[PDB]
Amino acid sequence: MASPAVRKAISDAALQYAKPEGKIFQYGTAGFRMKADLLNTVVYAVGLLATLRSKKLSGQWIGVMVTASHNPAEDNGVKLVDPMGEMLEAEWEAYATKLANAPLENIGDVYDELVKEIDVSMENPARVVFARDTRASGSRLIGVLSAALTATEAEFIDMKFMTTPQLHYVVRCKNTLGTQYEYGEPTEQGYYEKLAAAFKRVMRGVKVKGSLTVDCANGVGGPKLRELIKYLPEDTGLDIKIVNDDVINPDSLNFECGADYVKTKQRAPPSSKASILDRCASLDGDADRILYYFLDEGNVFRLLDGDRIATLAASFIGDLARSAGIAQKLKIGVVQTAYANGSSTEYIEKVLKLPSVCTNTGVKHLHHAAMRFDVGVYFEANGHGTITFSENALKTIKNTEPQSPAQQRSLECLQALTDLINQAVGDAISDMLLVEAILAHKGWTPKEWLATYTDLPSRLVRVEVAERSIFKAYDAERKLESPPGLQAKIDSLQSRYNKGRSFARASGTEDAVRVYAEAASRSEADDLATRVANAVRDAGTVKEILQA
Ligand SMILES: [Mg+2]
Repeated sequence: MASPAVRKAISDAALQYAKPEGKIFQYGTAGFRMKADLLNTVVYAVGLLATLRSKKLSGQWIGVMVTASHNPAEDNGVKLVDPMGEMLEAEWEAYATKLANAPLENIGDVYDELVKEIDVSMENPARVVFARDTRASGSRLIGVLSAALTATEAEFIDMKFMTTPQLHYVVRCKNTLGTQYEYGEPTEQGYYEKLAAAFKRVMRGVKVKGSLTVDCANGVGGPKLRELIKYLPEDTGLDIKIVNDDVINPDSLNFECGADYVKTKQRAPPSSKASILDRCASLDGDADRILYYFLDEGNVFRLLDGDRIATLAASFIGDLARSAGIAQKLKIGVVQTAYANGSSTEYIEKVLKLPSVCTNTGVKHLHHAAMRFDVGVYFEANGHGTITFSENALKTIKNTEPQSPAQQRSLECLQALTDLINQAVGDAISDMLLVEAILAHKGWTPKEWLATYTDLPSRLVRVEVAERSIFKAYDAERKLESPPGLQAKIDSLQSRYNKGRSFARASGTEDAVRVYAEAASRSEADDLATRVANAVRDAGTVKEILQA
């Protein structure tokens, strides 16, 4: 219910900036994200929101990450991170949005509106940690953020340049020190030591073969990976070659590299100098996504995307849980979207003998569902993912008495994985260490990993429609309620093709629907995708009103 000097300082500091034309803002997944010259007042609003989130939650540290991830050099973005390093509570997105869309002259009053609607205790100082990627606009935007935090009399720490996962790491640590489940030392240094020490344990008595060439998107992941390498152990046989670390030139960020580029264009970066069979990976620009790839013997680009990594991780955890003797005690499952290749799902259920849960798209539904297992593996094709360990999981690992040196070795190994794998957020660097460790333990070349199952040919298409809003989905977005008859037709179309599977869903932003289709052969997959694409387009063109 306070205060006068704060209201004044808020509206005064706001008067430094101006709202772009008639821009309407929305805090989506990953927050606000757009052209960097539209972003001053938006980041201001988030500085203000952050103050309120911290105070509502007893002065716990709340994080802000300034990044636009995959996006080109001239975008930026801003998102809040909650106390345990988790993504901002779904219902607080709407507050961010209310603040962003306010006229500036009124922003001090909308702040008051919120301290009353949210019911915040003003005893506590707000505490916020922030960091940014390598973008040119970062410095200016950090100044905007800092003017907001100052007007609110928050305590803040500028953690400088970090990957997104490092900023989730810090937040969680700061809020867990003194606790029973201390996540680590809340510094970049502590992040490195924790990864190093865990990698070391997982790697006991085994060796990585051949080098790893890591495309770092010319992003913050590049210098952080290099810094991490200084902390890693010596006789693991890890040999990381860093490429695309041109962080000094903002124009280079995500320019024809790394992860998003490789995944969506399904080819290596054009600048790549890797040879035949060289094991490779691409990080995205804020290093929360990764994928693997290689040129095979005949010189063909071979992608190993998020789903590939998911089945790799699930195979490894499954084998370890069994030999640790806890596989019957613990619920272990893979969480996927409907975008997952059918062959990947088949491998999990038939060969790994583990549940798969199809859930709605968006890390939120994926994480929430992975937390229903004791050991929940989720990746998206795009390279975002992690493994979640429940308290039960940690406890039964920590407490079970082993009946053999193999059983003990597996339990130790499993314990280490728990500290290696980022629990707050999908972490490209952590995931990298994971994949390398697993390949070492299995003795697998990239080609043996690819050979594990064969993807059904698939095709994704973007279908423009009149109104995105008439396409209403359910059952992990695999079925349409609306418009009438479309599902019946999708059902019939997929039946005509060997192992034929297709589904269409709205994008949620555009006036477009996405069609996914897969089948036994290329021509089938393409034809099915086109047929569903035409039906979608047909049901999505304005009906047309008759006369007399
Ligand atoms: Mg990212």
